[PDB]
Amino acid sequence: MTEYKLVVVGACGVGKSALTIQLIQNHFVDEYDPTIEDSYRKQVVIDGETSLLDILDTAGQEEYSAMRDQYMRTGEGFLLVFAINNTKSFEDIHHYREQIKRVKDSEDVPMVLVGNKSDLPSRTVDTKQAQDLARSYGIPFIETSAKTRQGVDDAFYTLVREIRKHK
Ligand SMILES: *CCC(=O)N1CCN(c2nc(OC[C@@H]3CCCN3C)nc3c2CCN(c2cccc4ccccc24)C3)CC1
Ligand SMILES: Nc1nc2c(ncn2[C@@H]2O[C@H](COP(=O)(O)OP(=O)(O)O)[C@@H](O)[C@H]2O)c(=O)[nH]1
Ligand SMILES: [Mg+2]
Repeated sequence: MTEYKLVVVGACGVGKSALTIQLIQNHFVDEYDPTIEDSYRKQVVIDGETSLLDILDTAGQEEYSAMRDQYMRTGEGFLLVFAINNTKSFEDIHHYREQIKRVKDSEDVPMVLVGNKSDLPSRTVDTKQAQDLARSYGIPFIETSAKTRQGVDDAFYTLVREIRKHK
């Protein structure tokens, strides 16, 4: 059975853990421990294909040991996550995409831009700002809520479709 190694990246507080746990365990977590970095497995079906998803929810501390490089490099696709009510988190996306390109030593790595917390009023990042960042990377943009499940399957599934295209 085909396995997909997906890595969820982005600033603290954007909902990497809440999206990963909504997908895998179908509930919404308040203030998940930001020190906990885990891998989560899920049998799913995308375009009629029963696949195994191996999903790394990144956490802890920013650090660049060989060992961290090697654990991130196992990633076949990346969710670049920001929160639509957090402009600083959107302005950090470029950093995560640069570190992805470095450890994969490639200008073409399957990625999806995810604008999370779309159930919230008082958005500070507009749809157009995030569609233009994603068009600048040649990658898709999907709007999610870890809380209502809006777009959650579609963000993960769209990343899988990106990895298939790369093959
Ligand atoms: C709140 C806890 C949490 O979820 N995380 C801690 C911060 N983590 C993290 N943060 C950054 O950068 C923070 C900002 C952005 C610009 C400079 N800095 C002030 N960068 C990374 C991480 C996780 C580890 N990262 C990393 C290490 C090695 C290789 C790669 C390759 C590809 C992507 C990331 C890599 C970078 C994580 C979340
Ligand atoms: N309303 C709402 N809150 C969210 C969403 N995603 C995450 N949160 C909350 O935002 C906070 C940070 O999310 P968390 O999953 O810890 O993000 P992480 O640090 O990137 O893993 C927690 O209190 C979450 O419950 C969302 O889509 N909508
Ligand atoms: Mg977390």
